[PDB]
Amino acid sequence: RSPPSLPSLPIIGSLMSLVSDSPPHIFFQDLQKKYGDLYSLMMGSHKLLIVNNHHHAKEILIKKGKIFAGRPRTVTTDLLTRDGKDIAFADYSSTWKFHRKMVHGALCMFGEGSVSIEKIICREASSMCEVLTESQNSAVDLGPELTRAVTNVVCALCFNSSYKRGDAEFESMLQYSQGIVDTVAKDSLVDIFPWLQIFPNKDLRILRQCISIRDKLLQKKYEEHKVTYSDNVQRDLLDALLRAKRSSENNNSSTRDVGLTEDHVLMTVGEIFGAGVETTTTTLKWSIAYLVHNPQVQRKIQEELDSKIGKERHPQLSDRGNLPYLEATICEVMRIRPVSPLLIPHVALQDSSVGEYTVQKGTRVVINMWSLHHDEKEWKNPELFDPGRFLNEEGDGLCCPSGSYLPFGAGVRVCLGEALAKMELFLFLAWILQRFTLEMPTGQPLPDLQGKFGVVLQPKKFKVVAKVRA
Amino acid sequence: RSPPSLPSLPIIGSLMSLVSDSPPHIFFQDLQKKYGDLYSLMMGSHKLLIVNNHHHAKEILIKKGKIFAGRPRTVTTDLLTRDGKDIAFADYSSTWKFHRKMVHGALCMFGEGSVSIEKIICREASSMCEVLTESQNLGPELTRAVTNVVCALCFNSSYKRGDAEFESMLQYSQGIVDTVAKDSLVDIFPWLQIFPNKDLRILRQCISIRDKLLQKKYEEHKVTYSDNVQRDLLDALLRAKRSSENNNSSTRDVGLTEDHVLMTVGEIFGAGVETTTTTLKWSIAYLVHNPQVQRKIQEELDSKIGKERHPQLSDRGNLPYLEATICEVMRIRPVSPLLIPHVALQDSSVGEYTVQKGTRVVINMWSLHHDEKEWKNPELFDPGRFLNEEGDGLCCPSGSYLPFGAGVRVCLGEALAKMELFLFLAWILQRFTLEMPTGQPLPDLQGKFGVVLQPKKFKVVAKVR
Ligand code: HEM
Ligand code: HEM
Ligand SMILES: C[C@]12CC[C@H](O)CC1=CC[C@@H]1[C@@H]2CC[C@]2(C)C(c3cccnc3)=CC[C@@H]12
Ligand SMILES: C[C@]12CC[C@H](O)CC1=CC[C@@H]1[C@@H]2CC[C@]2(C)C(c3cccnc3)=CC[C@@H]12
Ligand SMILES: [Cl-]
Repeated sequence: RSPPSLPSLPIIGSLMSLVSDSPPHIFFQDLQKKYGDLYSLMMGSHKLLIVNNHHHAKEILIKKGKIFAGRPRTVTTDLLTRDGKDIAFADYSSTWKFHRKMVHGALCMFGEGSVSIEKIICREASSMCEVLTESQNSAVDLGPELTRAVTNVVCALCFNSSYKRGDAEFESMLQYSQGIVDTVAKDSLVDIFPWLQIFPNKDLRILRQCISIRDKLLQKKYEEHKVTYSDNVQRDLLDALLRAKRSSENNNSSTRDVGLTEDHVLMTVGEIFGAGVETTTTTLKWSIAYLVHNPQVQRKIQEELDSKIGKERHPQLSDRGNLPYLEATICEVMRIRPVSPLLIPHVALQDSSVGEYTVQKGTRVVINMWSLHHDEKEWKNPELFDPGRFLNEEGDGLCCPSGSYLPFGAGVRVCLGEALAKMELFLFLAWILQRFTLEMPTGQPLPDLQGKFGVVLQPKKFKVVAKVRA
Repeated sequence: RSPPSLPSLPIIGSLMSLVSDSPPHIFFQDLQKKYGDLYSLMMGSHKLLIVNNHHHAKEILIKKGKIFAGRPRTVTTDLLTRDGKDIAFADYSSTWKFHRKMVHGALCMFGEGSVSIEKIICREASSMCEVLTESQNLGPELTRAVTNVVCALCFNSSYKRGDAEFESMLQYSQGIVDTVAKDSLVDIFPWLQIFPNKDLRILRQCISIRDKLLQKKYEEHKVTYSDNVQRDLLDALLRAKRSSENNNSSTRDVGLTEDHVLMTVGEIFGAGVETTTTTLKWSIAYLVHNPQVQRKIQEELDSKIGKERHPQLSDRGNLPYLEATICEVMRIRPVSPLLIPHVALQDSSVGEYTVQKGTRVVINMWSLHHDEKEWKNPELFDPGRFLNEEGDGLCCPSGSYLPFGAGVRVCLGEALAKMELFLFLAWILQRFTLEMPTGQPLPDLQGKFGVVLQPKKFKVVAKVR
């Protein structure tokens, strides 16, 4: 009782069956017309299970979470993460669980005396909004001005620093990062046939180059932090990891079987950094896009902000319960352009089963989040940006419209930075829309909504201007 | 400009206008009939503003949260909290912000390496379900299960079944709950603490028991402390206290006195016991009154967890019916029907009416959660209020729903309460059905008003399934 499979050849597998012009997620969606909502294929030696139904997905992620909690190893992700010593791409282990806890706790604990990431997010939203007022005349494209704000929130979190406006070594970070996003967990020949390392591989060479840069900047932050370290303060996530590593070397019963080598410390912090930039910036950019496209959504948000916050005061995180239309718009942005249309593979750790079907140990289960959030059977008009999907009868609050909505995934490997991302999206969006309304420059056209595919689904460059008032 | 007001005399105020056999929350809800959804009174010298409308409540707690973030000083709470060095009754200050964050962090970080508050909740759930598999022959068993969660979180210990220290703490706690933040007369008129007042004698006594037990735990922790471990919330506060003494320049405004550390840990302990136990006891009551709800939870458990493994926290999104049931329990019997006063730190306004600096704004959580304008058949227990159309997931039925409060003074242990309620109810109902001894009637739902509306004891006996 195995699920339908694509045709397989012996070494190759099903690769001859999966050449298309569509991006991998819509391709795997359209394949449901032939193979149903749940089906397998073979990428070289490795068996893939593609999951398009949310009942199956919640069975993978929740019911049988630890079971499908394995991560696959891959040459690109092995390099990115020093052979899986991060959190995503790290195999289900007490090491993975511990590092998740440390990131969680460092976020709860950031800012020593009353100060928190709320302060940092508000500082950076403020600094940005004051550059947008000061350049309403001279257009100035937000996006990079927004990317710096987001990067600074997570930069504060991880290394207790920030990038100056117009900083040289920031744009170098953006550049190497985009290089990594280009070349990592896109299924390429070396990721399918690892022995192709014996030949020259172009994208492996540029990936390795971007990693070298990152590794330089990480080691620089690492050794600085070590010299200036004190037990009286936990400045940032890196201090909390250094404290933990110290305890590991003092032999406490706690952290004895938990990986806290130098590698682990660096990859964890590096990971949170890269995540915090590429995920939140991407999501905000989609927000910006769908707001330019749907100015009646801009206005209804602004009218809400006028009612519950506006004038005399800027939006605070205590306002979180009280701005349901803004909340719903963010839900809808996450739903319509999922940040990862194909989730990282959930590898089967033992033999198990998914809804009537058998699932062989070691199989790579790929949840098709696109198909979950765009299924016409659970979402009406799936290409329509309607924040009302997530509102209650009156607009007093939110309703889950569908069981299929898994914006931060679920279960055991649920997004580590969910709470953070919610703070950033809420605060940045509310701060901007409080004072500004977003428009397209002169009589230019509305942005293209088809996404540059990868590990993250990112939009094509907008160039969008902010004109007061709101 | 000023809101309606009950008649007040000098000195006593509106007392004696407000004599009643009604519980205070209900009494104030019915006064709406004459004064409307928002009205003031005078309790002795101090001005109360009763808020019954969710729009007004949200303006108090959210839109103007920092303005109305003051707490009143009261001779009972003062004794309970060493003159406001805890969190709940601490005045709005950087100290308050800092102790909240500390508690959040210690909760996030609990018990490094192979230990999480999930595993502790699950452990105590297992202990309780082993004892309930002495089937056909509860209450105090669930109380101790709950106590062990917050006991590990705060002190890294536990009460075994039978400990004298455990019953010892339950009785001093009850004495404290029967006396604090009730309008004693000595609270209304603080000067008559120069007389024999027997409610202060019950307090002080219950408090010296408590402080003996805190200082033992504190001195034991001090003598076993290490900088490499962090065992619990108390270690966290000791670490902060040390760094503060070493002139960490950020934790300077904040107070990390011996008193601050003791009042914070003691509060989290008290809170974790009384609030979670009360809410779980109400759950049990309503489940006994509604066994078809029990059955619908049980069939959800079977078809989304199964029978070979026990409930895990990772099932958070996957049991809508049970979570909607918990919402309705929190709705129909608020843990604090009347809430601690939100004192105005400066002159302000609440929906057109003016509000005087110093006035003590009391949110009537009962009237928010039983307003016929916003809830249909408010005394009807129905978890389907919180379900969506297809029952696939949750859905907000009213903006009047504020079970953990909102804004700046929002509940500190909300995350902890949700873990506790979710796991214990799931663990229990996966293996049992709650019936009563067949020669009994369905339990009293009226309950005892104090700082935490607690139901009256009822001797339940859960059958296996
Ligand atoms: C802004 C919107 C975001 C969305 C919609 C989102 C969504 C998700 C999703 C769907 C997953 C996959 C879970 C799985 O494979 O089962 C995930 C994983 C992850 N997210 Fe996010 N995320 C976001 C932001 C962030 C941020 C800001 C961080 C910052 C650190 C972060 C850290 C992670 C990590 C570490 C994982 C891997 C967890 C693990 O393997 O245990 N995410 N996220
Ligand atoms: C089980 C159900 C619980 C409910 C329904 C509940 C509800 C509430 C409410 C309504 C408030 C007042 C919020 C406000 O004034 O805006 C509050 C405050 C508080 N709760 Fe809870 N609570 C629960 C459990 C807990 C637990 C387990 C703790 C454990 C530490 C806790 C600790 C607190 C504290 C410290 C405050 C005071 C916050 C402050 O003054 O800043 N609660 N809770
Ligand atoms: C490659 C990149 C982004 C480019 C950075 O230079 C390196 C990096 C580190 C961790 C990656 C991240 C992209 C998003 C990833 C893949 C992911 C993620 C994806 C979606 C939501 N939340 C988290 C967790 C790890 C994250
Ligand atoms: C008096 C008592 C309960 C009796 C204990 O012996 C001492 C104690 C400590 C703090 C109090 C708590 C009852 C509930 C209180 C009043 C409160 C609370 C109330 C409702 C929801 N969440 C928290 C936080 C402080 C809590
Ligand atoms: Cl949200």
